[PDB]
Amino acid sequence: SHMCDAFVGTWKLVSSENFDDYMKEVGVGFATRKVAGMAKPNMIISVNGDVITIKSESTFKNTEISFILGQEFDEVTADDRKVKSTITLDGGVLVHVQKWDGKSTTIKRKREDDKLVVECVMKGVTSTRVYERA
Ligand SMILES: Clc1ccc2nc(N3CCCCC3)c(-c3nnn[nH]3)c(-c3ccccc3)c2c1
Repeated sequence: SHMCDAFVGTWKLVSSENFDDYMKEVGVGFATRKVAGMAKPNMIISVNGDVITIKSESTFKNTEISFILGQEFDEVTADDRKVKSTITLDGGVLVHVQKWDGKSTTIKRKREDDKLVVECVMKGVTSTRVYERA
């Protein structure tokens, strides 16, 4: 009931920092990094009962995940990794862990002022992506 109210909406990328390095750390190859790094995706978040859906729509790739908090699921990432993901709420932050091939990355989505701030970490490399209402 009302868990993710402040996340619901259509969010357009307005700034990105260190995403190319993050992608390199994750194992994305050169051509994909270049093309993905140009894109300005829309992240569309909705809730129906306990089910949260997060879609990303872009010129490069479109992605979609639906999930229940705390319940592991299969995910195909934009770079075509086949991962096992779990998303929880921790102190009002959506925390998304992706596991594949013995590796792990954590993605946090936070509401800060009128923005949605997304921090992606792979080992020592952190990237920040800022999205505003579309
Ligand atoms: Cl190659 C590659 C590798 C990993 C990626 N992870 C992303 N996420 C950042 C937002 C939180 C979830 C993770 C995103 C993304 N999704 N929505 N906005 N950026 C992309 C991506 C998708 C479409 C167009 C450009 C970039 C992406 C691309």
